[PDB]
Amino acid sequence: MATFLPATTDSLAQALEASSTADSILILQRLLADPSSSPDALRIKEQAITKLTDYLRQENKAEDLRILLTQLRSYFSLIPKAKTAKIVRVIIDTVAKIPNSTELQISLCKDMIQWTRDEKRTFLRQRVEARLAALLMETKEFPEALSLLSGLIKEVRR
Repeated sequence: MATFLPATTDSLAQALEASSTADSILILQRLLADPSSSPDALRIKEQAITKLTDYLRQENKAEDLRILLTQLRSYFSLIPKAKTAKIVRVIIDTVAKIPNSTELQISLCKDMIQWTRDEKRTFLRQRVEARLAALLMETKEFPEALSLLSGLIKEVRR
C-alpha cells in the first residue's frame, strides 16, 4: 500500500479529523515521508510537524520527539535556515514542557545546541545553552556550567 500520503490540505484535514491521537500521529508521520519538495508541500509539512509536536506533548512521549528531531535532519536541508531554527526551537521548548529525566534532558539540550550551531540560530542556541547551564547546576556539574555561562555572558553582552 501507499507508504506516503501526498502533502495536500486534504491530508492535513484528515489527520486533524482523526478520532485517535495515535492515528493522527501515524498519519502525520506518513505525510512527513512524502518526497515532494514543492513550497506548498513544505508549508504543509511544517504545519504537520507543529501539530505532531503538539500531539506528542499531549502524549508526553519525549523519546518520540527526539526520534522526530533525528528524522527531520534531512527535511531541514530544504527549508530557510531561519525557519529551521524556529522549528527546532519550538520543538525544544515543547520538550521542555515535560520535566525530570535530567540525563535525557541534558543529552537533548546538547544535541539541540549542536543542531542550532549547524543551523546558525544564535538566539535559540543561547537560550538552550542557558537552560543546559541551569540543568547542569541542578546536577551539580559546576565547572561545565561555569564555562558555558562564562562564554554565554560574553556572547550575549554584545
